[PDB]
Amino acid sequence: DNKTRFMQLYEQIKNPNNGYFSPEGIPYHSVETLICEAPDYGHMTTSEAYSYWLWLEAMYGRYTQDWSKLEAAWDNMEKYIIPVNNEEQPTMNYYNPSSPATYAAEHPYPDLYPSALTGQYPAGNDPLDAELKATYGSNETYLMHWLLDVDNWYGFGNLLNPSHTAVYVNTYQRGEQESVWETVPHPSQDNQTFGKPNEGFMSLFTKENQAPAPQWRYTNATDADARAVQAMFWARQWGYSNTNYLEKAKKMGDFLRYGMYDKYFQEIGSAADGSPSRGAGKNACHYLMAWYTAWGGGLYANWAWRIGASHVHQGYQNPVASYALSTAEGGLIPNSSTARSDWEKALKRQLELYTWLLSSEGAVAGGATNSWNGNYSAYPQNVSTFYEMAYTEAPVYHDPPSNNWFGMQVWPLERVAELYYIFAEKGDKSSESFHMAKHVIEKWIAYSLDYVFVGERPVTDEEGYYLNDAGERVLGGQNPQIAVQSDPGEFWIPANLEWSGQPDPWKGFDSFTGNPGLHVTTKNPSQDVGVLGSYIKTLVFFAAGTKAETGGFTALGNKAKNLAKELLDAAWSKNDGIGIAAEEEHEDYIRYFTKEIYFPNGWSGRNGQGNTIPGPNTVPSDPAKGGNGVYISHAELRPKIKNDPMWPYLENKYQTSWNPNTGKWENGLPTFVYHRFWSQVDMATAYAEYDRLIGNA
Ligand SMILES: OC[C@H]1O[C@@H](O[C@H]2[C@H](O)[C@@H](O)[C@H](O[C@H]3[C@H](O)[C@@H](O)[C@H](O[C@H]4[C@H](O)[C@@H](O)[C@H](O)O[C@@H]4CO)O[C@@H]3CO)O[C@@H]2CO)[C@H](O)[C@@H](O)[C@@H]1O
Ligand SMILES: OC[C@H]1O[C@@H](O[C@H]2[C@H](O)[C@@H](O)[C@H](O)O[C@@H]2CO)[C@H](O)[C@@H](O)[C@@H]1O
Ligand SMILES: [Ca+2]
Repeated sequence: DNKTRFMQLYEQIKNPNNGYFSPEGIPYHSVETLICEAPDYGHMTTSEAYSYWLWLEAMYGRYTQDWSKLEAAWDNMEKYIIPVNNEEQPTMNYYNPSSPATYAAEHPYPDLYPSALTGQYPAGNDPLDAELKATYGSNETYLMHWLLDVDNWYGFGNLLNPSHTAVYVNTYQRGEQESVWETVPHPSQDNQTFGKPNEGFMSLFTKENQAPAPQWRYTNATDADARAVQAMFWARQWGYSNTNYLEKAKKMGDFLRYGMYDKYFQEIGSAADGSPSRGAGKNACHYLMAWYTAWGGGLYANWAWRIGASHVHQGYQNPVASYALSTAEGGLIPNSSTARSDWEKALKRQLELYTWLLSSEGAVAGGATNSWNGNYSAYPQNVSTFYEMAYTEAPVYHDPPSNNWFGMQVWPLERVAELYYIFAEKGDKSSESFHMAKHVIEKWIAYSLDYVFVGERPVTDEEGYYLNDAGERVLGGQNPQIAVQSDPGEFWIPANLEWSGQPDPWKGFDSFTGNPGLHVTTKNPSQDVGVLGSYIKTLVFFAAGTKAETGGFTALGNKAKNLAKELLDAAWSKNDGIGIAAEEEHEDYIRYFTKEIYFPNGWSGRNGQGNTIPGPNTVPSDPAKGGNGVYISHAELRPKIKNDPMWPYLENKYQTSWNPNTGKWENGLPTFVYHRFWSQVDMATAYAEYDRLIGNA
């Protein structure tokens, strides 16, 4: 019974004995501590985790009409991860929207940081600051910072909220090649008690004529605040009506418009020729969710700044949130003058983006940028464009390429499927937006069905390629034949994509005739339960949408709902009492041992435990990467990780299995079972939404 399964999994997630939450009531990234993949420690947490917590409590409210849990989750989010009687953005009022920030270039290796604050390109004007002040009386940013150190494992302490154990921390600072393995974690509120004397951590990342001042700064993740809005959209659809909290979700959707702006508010398209123009009015708005917005200031401090982001990843867009923020049906139109219009344009533009990126096979390709190379380089000749933004197959990050993970298929396509259903349910079956959502989800669903297996396991070679009955690699194509073997009670879902080509230039939906030069190979079957739970919701919302549109399930809708039912049954067999549990192998945990964390020469500082970094065990940086410094490895930067209960296993596996000459694990791979918060919520909400939308059909 899928309602009972939802409630059982809910109970497991909320059970204090299972370890998903800290003593402060904050959800961790994962129950387990030794994990490194986006946060670099399992008891960090993310705005992502909070947004999933809201989604979980909204579904609990639907069944029980007990909305006190959703409100407690919102309160806890606001207390610990939205930095709004403690002033956590203490100089935001000094922000100058006519000069929002000082330009610095991004660089292709972390080696090349700190980046000079040259001001080479004057920032354009910020058209939101005045409206937001008019609406709220303050420009204090109501968005989640993306990263907390929940247990104060890094030891920085919480500068601006003394009673909290959880600390605002950040990591990524140094461009497209700085993987999770390559950062230097640092406090968001840096008064220079840690880092380099009289400088803090700032001088790893930016250079000025003079030592940096103490400063605070935050960065959101736009997909997380949008998911929070998506959860509140659903809560209201399911009966929630407390205006005190709905107004907070509106305010978050209002400030989330900062993720619609070019990084330095340069006019969209203006640097196609390598020479940007400072934006004016709303002409630096691209009406998409770019990777972040960030804001910061001094800690006699009298200055503050904001940046949008120029790089857009399709997997961050949330059309349900955009619908929620632009329509009376959605109920969360923000109070600022132009917020409704902005989100209305954004919803349409997001659907155009997905159509533009729809590959020949059916997966959606990466995204687009207004700042080629992160320094407003001229666009390569013949690069495909979308509203004068240049196609990028790997938005923002190249290590690993950010659209190679299949999780960035199910996460956005789940929302496109939701919107398809939402449009059809109210009787919109003919708008251009409906037609784009419908086309994208139909094609994607049909794509995905070739690569997801239940009760059987696909045949693959050692590099992860699916094989056909002749033992040939399945390299995309429309009608792949994949050899299978029996695997009762198991499921297999891709983890990886390999891209080639580009979409045709976008000239509007009326001109769209496919992307026959854009191809993808799907590979690396996995048992990722989080990707699975997102996929099952995608199947269920798509199926429900075909019924709301046509009056019954289509042939493809039937396939989708039937596969969802079987996947939910197979996954339930893997519940271990803490969560849906599957082994996973980690090739990449060799990077717990690699000397690849860059520090500039001459830079020495104090970490949060008082330990000197980088310390003595350095090697020089790669000259080919243009730096002038050194590398250390993970546990040299983070010596506490050697005390983890799983560290001996991992270290012994490295010393007995890793072959440096071949670059391969030859006596077993590092193998883990993780209970990630977001993954367990994706699963739980899949049981619930199958119950709601398919029921006994
Ligand atoms: O020049 C003005 C101003 O710049 C400040 O430096 C900025 C950088 O310009 C900016 O690129 C950098 O952005 C980081 C961000 O801080 C990280 O939080 C973010 O991490 C992402 C992560 O990549 C995702 O995997 C995860 O999902 O979400 C987080 C949140 O989005 O990565 C981006 C880069 O990709 O942030 C700096 C601010 O901290 C200077 O510090 C300042 O002095 C200048 O005045
Ligand atoms: O950065 C995207 C997303 O990654 C999640 O970790 C993924 C990882 O990127 C993928 O390589 C591995 O195979 O699967 C894990 C678990 O799904 C991470 O948990 C998210 O926080 C993060 O947003
Ligand atoms: Ca790298």
